[PDB]
Amino acid sequence: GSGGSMTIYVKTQDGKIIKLEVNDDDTILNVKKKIEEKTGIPPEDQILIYKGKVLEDDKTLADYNIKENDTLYLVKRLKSP
Repeated sequence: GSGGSMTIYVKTQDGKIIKLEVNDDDTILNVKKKIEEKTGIPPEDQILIYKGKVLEDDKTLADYNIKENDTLYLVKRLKSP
């Protein structure tokens, strides 16, 4: 759809699941900006983890072999209230 040709999911620490539309060539920073649009969390305050690996901002989803319907874990950098 309008956000991307592939769907992935983002799991937060409260158990919520966010659906994200992305493309294989999206950088991790671009993914964090999409998450910011859906959450208000600034990109610099997001850590994304896939299968235990912290994802780097300047690499792409394709670099991590992240594919349709995969789940990323979002952890906020700063403890939230």
